[PDB]
Amino acid sequence: HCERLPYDASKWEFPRDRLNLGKPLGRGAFGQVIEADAFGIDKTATCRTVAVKMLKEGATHSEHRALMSELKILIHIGHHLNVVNLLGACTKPGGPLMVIVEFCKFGNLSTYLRSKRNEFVPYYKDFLTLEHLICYSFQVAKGMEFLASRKCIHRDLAARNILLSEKNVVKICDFGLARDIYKDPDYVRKGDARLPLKWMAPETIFDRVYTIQSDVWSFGVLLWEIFSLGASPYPGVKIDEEFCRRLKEGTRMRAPDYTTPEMYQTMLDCWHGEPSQRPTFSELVEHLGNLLQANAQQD
Ligand SMILES: COC(=O)Nc1nc2cc(Oc3ccc(NC(=O)Nc4cc(C(F)(F)F)ccc4F)cc3)ccc2[nH]1
Repeated sequence: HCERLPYDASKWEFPRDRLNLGKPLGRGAFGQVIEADAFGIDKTATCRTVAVKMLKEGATHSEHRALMSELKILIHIGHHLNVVNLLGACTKPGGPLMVIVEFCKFGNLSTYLRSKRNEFVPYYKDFLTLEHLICYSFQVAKGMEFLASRKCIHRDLAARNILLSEKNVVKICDFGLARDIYKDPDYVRKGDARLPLKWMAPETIFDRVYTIQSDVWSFGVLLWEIFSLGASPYPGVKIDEEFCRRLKEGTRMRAPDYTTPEMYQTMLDCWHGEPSQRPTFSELVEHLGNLLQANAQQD
Protein backbone atom coordinates (compact mmCIF):
# COMPACT_ATOMS: atom_id res chain seq x y z
CA HIS A 1 0.00 0.00 0.00
CA CYS A 2 1.21 3.51 0.93
CA GLU A 3 2.52 6.10 3.39
CA ARG A 4 -0.91 6.31 5.12
CA LEU A 5 -0.87 2.69 6.47
CA PRO A 6 -0.58 2.30 10.27
CA TYR A 7 2.91 2.08 11.70
CA ASP A 8 3.66 -0.09 14.73
CA ALA A 9 6.39 1.90 16.42
CA SER A 10 6.82 -0.84 19.07
CA LYS A 11 7.89 -3.25 16.36
CA TRP A 12 9.91 -1.01 14.04
CA GLU A 13 11.14 2.16 15.72
CA PHE A 14 14.89 2.29 16.31
CA PRO A 15 16.63 5.00 18.39
CA ARG A 16 18.61 7.52 16.28
CA ASP A 17 21.18 7.70 19.11
CA ARG A 18 22.03 4.03 18.44
CA LEU A 19 22.80 4.68 14.75
CA ASN A 20 26.30 5.81 13.76
CA LEU A 21 26.22 6.99 10.10
CA GLY A 22 29.24 6.19 7.89
CA LYS A 23 29.97 6.52 4.19
CA PRO A 24 27.43 6.82 1.36
CA LEU A 25 26.48 3.59 -0.42
CA GLY A 26 24.35 5.16 -3.16
CA ARG A 27 22.83 8.50 -4.08
CA GLY A 28 20.15 9.56 -6.59
CA ALA A 29 17.98 12.61 -7.29
CA PHE A 30 15.34 11.38 -4.79
CA GLY A 31 17.15 9.94 -1.78
CA GLN A 32 20.42 8.54 -0.51
CA VAL A 33 21.64 5.42 1.21
CA ILE A 34 24.36 5.52 3.85
CA GLU A 35 26.23 2.73 5.57
CA ALA A 36 25.77 2.80 9.36
CA ASP A 37 26.58 0.93 12.55
CA ALA A 38 23.52 0.06 14.61
CA PHE A 39 23.78 -1.30 18.13
CA GLY A 40 21.25 -3.96 19.19
CA ILE A 41 18.98 -3.61 16.18
CA ASP A 42 18.17 -7.36 16.27
CA LYS A 43 17.74 -7.45 20.09
CA THR A 44 21.18 -9.06 20.75
CA ALA A 45 24.10 -7.07 22.25
CA THR A 46 25.85 -6.60 18.87
CA CYS A 47 26.99 -3.74 16.63
CA ARG A 48 25.70 -4.45 13.10
CA THR A 49 26.54 -2.72 9.82
CA VAL A 50 23.28 -1.68 8.17
CA ALA A 51 22.15 0.42 5.19
CA VAL A 52 20.08 3.51 5.93
CA LYS A 53 17.87 5.13 3.26
CA MET A 54 17.10 8.72 4.02
CA LEU A 55 16.29 11.97 2.25
CA LYS A 56 18.78 14.45 0.85
CA GLU A 57 18.90 18.08 2.11
CA GLY A 58 15.98 20.21 0.84
CA ALA A 59 13.58 17.29 0.42
CA THR A 60 9.95 18.21 -0.31
CA HIS A 61 6.70 16.79 1.07
CA SER A 62 6.49 14.54 -2.04
CA GLU A 63 9.91 13.05 -1.26
CA HIS A 64 9.05 12.47 2.42
CA ARG A 65 5.78 10.83 1.39
CA ALA A 66 7.67 8.59 -1.08
CA LEU A 67 10.09 7.34 1.62
CA MET A 68 7.28 6.83 4.12
CA SER A 69 5.43 4.85 1.44
CA GLU A 70 8.49 2.62 0.89
CA LEU A 71 8.71 1.92 4.62
CA LYS A 72 5.08 0.81 4.77
CA ILE A 73 5.53 -1.27 1.59
CA LEU A 74 8.47 -3.08 3.19
CA ILE A 75 6.48 -3.72 6.40
CA HIS A 76 3.62 -5.03 4.21
CA ILE A 77 5.89 -7.40 2.27
CA GLY A 78 7.34 -8.87 5.49
CA HIS A 79 10.42 -11.02 5.94
CA HIS A 80 11.99 -13.53 3.59
CA LEU A 81 15.62 -14.66 3.41
CA ASN A 82 15.86 -13.66 -0.26
CA VAL A 83 14.22 -10.23 -0.02
CA VAL A 84 15.70 -6.94 1.22
CA ASN A 85 15.35 -7.19 5.02
CA LEU A 86 13.72 -4.25 6.81
CA LEU A 87 15.36 -3.97 10.25
CA GLY A 88 13.89 -0.77 11.64
CA ALA A 89 13.00 2.85 11.13
CA CYS A 90 13.48 6.27 12.65
CA THR A 91 10.30 8.28 12.09
CA LYS A 92 9.55 10.23 15.25
CA PRO A 93 10.36 13.99 15.75
CA GLY A 94 13.99 15.06 16.47
CA GLY A 95 15.82 13.97 13.31
CA PRO A 96 15.54 12.73 9.70
CA LEU A 97 13.25 10.01 8.43
CA MET A 98 15.40 6.93 8.09
CA VAL A 99 14.68 3.45 6.76
CA ILE A 100 17.12 0.79 7.96
CA VAL A 101 17.70 -2.39 5.96
CA GLU A 102 20.28 -5.13 6.09
CA PHE A 103 23.68 -4.50 4.52
CA CYS A 104 24.88 -7.05 1.94
CA LYS A 105 28.62 -6.87 1.95
CA PHE A 106 29.36 -8.06 -1.62
CA GLY A 107 27.02 -5.55 -3.28
CA ASN A 108 25.08 -6.04 -6.49
CA LEU A 109 25.25 -9.37 -8.24
CA SER A 110 25.99 -8.00 -11.73
CA THR A 111 29.21 -6.28 -10.68
CA TYR A 112 30.15 -9.15 -8.39
CA LEU A 113 29.83 -11.76 -11.16
CA ARG A 114 31.82 -9.59 -13.55
CA SER A 115 34.62 -9.47 -10.96
CA LYS A 116 34.65 -13.30 -10.80
CA ARG A 117 35.11 -14.01 -14.54
CA ASN A 118 38.72 -15.15 -14.03
CA GLU A 119 37.63 -17.05 -10.89
CA PHE A 120 34.99 -19.35 -12.45
CA VAL A 121 35.10 -23.07 -13.27
CA PRO A 122 32.07 -25.34 -14.00
CA TYR A 123 33.14 -27.88 -11.36
CA TYR A 124 39.67 -23.31 -6.51
CA LYS A 125 38.69 -22.29 -2.93
CA ASP A 126 37.33 -18.82 -3.82
CA PHE A 127 36.08 -19.84 -7.28
CA LEU A 128 32.49 -19.64 -8.49
CA THR A 129 31.06 -22.81 -10.05
CA LEU A 130 27.81 -23.94 -11.66
CA GLU A 131 26.65 -24.78 -8.12
CA HIS A 132 27.01 -21.08 -7.23
CA LEU A 133 25.19 -19.82 -10.32
CA ILE A 134 22.28 -22.24 -10.01
CA CYS A 135 22.03 -21.51 -6.26
CA TYR A 136 21.75 -17.77 -6.96
CA SER A 137 19.08 -18.47 -9.57
CA PHE A 138 17.11 -20.70 -7.21
CA GLN A 139 17.34 -18.12 -4.41
CA VAL A 140 16.00 -15.29 -6.61
CA ALA A 141 13.11 -17.55 -7.72
CA LYS A 142 12.35 -18.21 -4.03
CA GLY A 143 12.36 -14.50 -3.28
CA MET A 144 10.10 -13.80 -6.24
CA GLU A 145 7.75 -16.63 -5.31
CA PHE A 146 7.50 -14.92 -1.90
CA LEU A 147 6.90 -11.49 -3.47
CA ALA A 148 4.20 -12.94 -5.75
CA SER A 149 2.50 -14.41 -2.65
CA ARG A 150 2.41 -10.87 -1.12
CA LYS A 151 0.76 -9.68 -4.36
CA CYS A 152 3.80 -7.60 -5.27
CA ILE A 153 5.17 -7.08 -8.77
CA HIS A 154 8.84 -6.08 -8.97
CA ARG A 155 8.80 -4.38 -12.42
CA ASP A 156 12.60 -4.11 -12.77
CA LEU A 157 14.01 -7.49 -11.90
CA ALA A 158 17.67 -7.48 -12.94
CA ALA A 159 21.02 -8.61 -11.53
CA ARG A 160 21.86 -5.02 -10.47
CA ASN A 161 18.86 -5.19 -8.10
CA ILE A 162 20.08 -8.43 -6.48
CA LEU A 163 22.47 -7.94 -3.55
CA LEU A 164 24.89 -10.56 -2.32
CA SER A 165 25.33 -11.00 1.38
CA GLU A 166 27.62 -13.30 3.36
CA LYS A 167 27.45 -17.08 2.88
CA ASN A 168 26.29 -16.65 -0.73
CA VAL A 169 22.83 -15.44 0.27
CA VAL A 170 21.29 -13.18 -2.38
CA LYS A 171 18.53 -10.65 -1.73
CA ILE A 172 16.09 -9.03 -4.10
CA CYS A 173 15.76 -5.28 -3.72
CA ASP A 174 14.56 -2.18 -5.51
CA PHE A 175 16.93 0.69 -4.74
CA GLY A 176 14.57 3.32 -6.08
CA LEU A 177 17.42 5.83 -6.37
CA ALA A 178 17.83 6.17 -10.16
CA ARG A 179 21.61 6.56 -9.71
CA ASP A 180 22.61 6.43 -13.38
CA ILE A 181 20.43 9.26 -14.64
CA TYR A 182 21.73 11.23 -11.62
CA LYS A 183 25.47 10.43 -11.56
CA ASP A 184 27.97 13.18 -12.44
CA PRO A 185 29.15 12.48 -16.04
CA ASP A 186 32.76 13.20 -14.97
CA TYR A 187 32.71 10.04 -12.80
CA VAL A 188 30.44 7.75 -14.87
CA ARG A 189 32.32 4.65 -16.03
CA LYS A 190 31.29 1.97 -18.55
CA GLY A 191 29.20 -0.51 -16.58
CA ASP A 192 27.60 2.02 -14.24
CA ALA A 193 24.32 2.26 -16.20
CA ARG A 194 21.97 -0.30 -17.74
CA LEU A 195 19.02 0.00 -20.14
CA PRO A 196 15.80 -1.24 -18.44
CA LEU A 197 14.08 -1.85 -21.82
CA LYS A 198 16.32 -4.92 -22.15
CA TRP A 199 14.56 -6.61 -19.20
CA MET A 200 10.99 -5.81 -20.28
CA ALA A 201 8.52 -8.43 -21.50
CA PRO A 202 7.05 -7.71 -24.96
CA GLU A 203 3.65 -6.86 -23.44
CA THR A 204 5.43 -4.37 -21.10
CA ILE A 205 6.89 -2.49 -24.09
CA PHE A 206 3.78 -2.60 -26.28
CA ASP A 207 0.91 -2.49 -23.74
CA ARG A 208 2.82 -0.89 -20.80
CA VAL A 209 1.64 -4.01 -18.90
CA TYR A 210 3.36 -5.03 -15.64
CA THR A 211 2.35 -8.38 -14.04
CA ILE A 212 4.02 -11.21 -12.12
CA GLN A 213 4.31 -13.04 -15.46
CA SER A 214 6.20 -10.07 -16.94
CA ASP A 215 8.57 -10.41 -13.93
CA VAL A 216 9.09 -14.03 -15.02
CA TRP A 217 10.25 -12.71 -18.41
CA SER A 218 12.65 -10.37 -16.58
CA PHE A 219 13.83 -13.28 -14.41
CA GLY A 220 14.81 -15.09 -17.64
CA VAL A 221 16.99 -12.09 -18.57
CA LEU A 222 18.45 -12.17 -15.05
CA LEU A 223 19.28 -15.84 -15.60
CA TRP A 224 21.07 -14.83 -18.79
CA GLU A 225 23.02 -12.25 -16.79
CA ILE A 226 23.98 -14.86 -14.21
CA PHE A 227 25.20 -17.41 -16.78
CA SER A 228 27.08 -14.72 -18.75
CA LEU A 229 28.76 -13.68 -15.47
CA GLY A 230 27.35 -10.18 -15.52
CA ALA A 231 27.33 -9.33 -19.22
CA SER A 232 24.83 -6.85 -20.66
CA PRO A 233 21.81 -8.47 -22.42
CA TYR A 234 21.39 -8.38 -26.22
CA PRO A 235 25.08 -7.65 -26.94
CA GLY A 236 25.54 -5.33 -29.97
CA VAL A 237 21.80 -5.06 -30.69
CA LYS A 238 20.34 -1.58 -31.07
CA ILE A 239 17.22 -1.29 -28.92
CA ASP A 240 14.88 0.50 -31.35
CA GLU A 241 11.37 -0.13 -32.75
CA GLU A 242 12.96 -2.90 -34.87
CA PHE A 243 14.34 -4.79 -31.87
CA CYS A 244 10.89 -4.63 -30.27
CA ARG A 245 9.24 -5.93 -33.43
CA ARG A 246 11.70 -8.86 -33.62
CA LEU A 247 11.04 -9.57 -29.94
CA LYS A 248 7.23 -9.82 -30.29
CA GLU A 249 7.89 -12.08 -33.29
CA GLY A 250 10.02 -14.66 -31.41
CA THR A 251 13.66 -13.54 -31.65
CA ARG A 252 15.65 -14.37 -28.48
CA MET A 253 19.13 -14.12 -27.01
CA ARG A 254 21.53 -16.95 -27.78
CA ALA A 255 22.90 -18.99 -24.86
CA PRO A 256 25.41 -17.21 -22.61
CA ASP A 257 28.98 -18.54 -22.30
CA TYR A 258 28.60 -20.29 -18.91
CA THR A 259 25.08 -21.80 -19.20
CA THR A 260 24.11 -25.42 -18.98
CA PRO A 261 21.54 -26.62 -21.54
CA GLU A 262 18.90 -26.94 -18.83
CA MET A 263 19.44 -23.35 -17.69
CA TYR A 264 19.14 -22.03 -21.25
CA GLN A 265 15.95 -24.05 -21.72
CA THR A 266 14.61 -22.32 -18.59
CA MET A 267 15.49 -18.91 -20.03
CA LEU A 268 13.57 -19.77 -23.20
CA ASP A 269 10.65 -20.94 -21.05
CA CYS A 270 10.67 -17.62 -19.14
CA TRP A 271 10.70 -15.79 -22.50
CA HIS A 272 7.46 -17.38 -23.81
CA GLY A 273 5.53 -14.86 -25.92
CA GLU A 274 2.35 -15.77 -24.06
CA PRO A 275 2.59 -14.61 -20.40
CA SER A 276 0.26 -17.46 -19.25
CA GLN A 277 2.58 -20.09 -20.78
CA ARG A 278 5.69 -18.86 -18.92
CA PRO A 279 6.44 -20.83 -15.78
CA THR A 280 5.19 -19.42 -12.46
CA PHE A 281 7.73 -18.55 -9.78
CA SER A 282 6.51 -21.57 -7.77
CA GLU A 283 7.20 -23.79 -10.81
CA LEU A 284 10.65 -22.18 -11.20
CA VAL A 285 11.42 -22.85 -7.52
CA GLU A 286 10.62 -26.55 -7.97
CA HIS A 287 12.54 -26.91 -11.25
CA LEU A 288 15.65 -24.98 -10.15
CA GLY A 289 15.60 -26.88 -6.83
CA ASN A 290 15.72 -30.07 -8.90
CA LEU A 291 18.56 -28.74 -11.10
CA LEU A 292 20.46 -27.66 -7.97
CA GLN A 293 20.14 -31.07 -6.31
CA ALA A 294 21.05 -32.94 -9.52
CA ASN A 295 24.10 -30.69 -9.94
CA ALA A 296 25.59 -31.76 -6.60
CA GLN A 297 24.70 -35.50 -6.62
CA GLN A 298 27.22 -38.40 -6.60
CA ASP A 299 27.91 -40.58 -9.70
C1 LIG B 1 29.59 -3.06 -1.59
O1 LIG B 1 28.52 -3.55 -0.75
C2 LIG B 1 27.35 -2.89 -0.82
O2 LIG B 1 27.37 -1.68 -1.18
N1 LIG B 1 26.43 -3.48 -0.02
C3 LIG B 1 25.12 -2.97 0.12
N2 LIG B 1 24.73 -1.77 -0.50
C4 LIG B 1 23.41 -1.59 -0.12
C5 LIG B 1 22.50 -0.59 -0.41
C6 LIG B 1 21.24 -0.74 0.16
O3 LIG B 1 20.34 0.25 -0.15
C7 LIG B 1 18.98 0.01 -0.28
C8 LIG B 1 18.51 -1.05 -1.09
C9 LIG B 1 17.15 -1.26 -1.21
C10 LIG B 1 16.24 -0.44 -0.49
N3 LIG B 1 14.85 -0.63 -0.56
C11 LIG B 1 14.19 -1.53 -1.40
O4 LIG B 1 14.68 -2.65 -1.72
N4 LIG B 1 12.81 -1.32 -1.35
C12 LIG B 1 11.85 -2.09 -2.02
C13 LIG B 1 12.06 -3.44 -2.39
C14 LIG B 1 11.07 -4.14 -3.03
C15 LIG B 1 11.35 -5.58 -3.45
F1 LIG B 1 10.46 -6.07 -4.35
F2 LIG B 1 12.51 -5.73 -4.12
F3 LIG B 1 11.48 -6.48 -2.46
C16 LIG B 1 9.85 -3.55 -3.33
C17 LIG B 1 9.60 -2.23 -2.98
C18 LIG B 1 10.60 -1.51 -2.30
F4 LIG B 1 10.39 -0.24 -1.95
C19 LIG B 1 16.74 0.58 0.33
C20 LIG B 1 18.11 0.81 0.45
C21 LIG B 1 20.88 -1.82 1.00
C22 LIG B 1 21.79 -2.82 1.30
C23 LIG B 1 23.08 -2.69 0.74
N5 LIG B 1 24.17 -3.53 0.88
